[PDB]
Amino acid sequence: LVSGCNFVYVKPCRGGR
Repeated sequence: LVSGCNFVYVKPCRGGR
């Protein structure tokens, strides 16, 4: 992710995060 998925739950990241 280019966005910080650890801080903000990004849509393509939401599967794991």
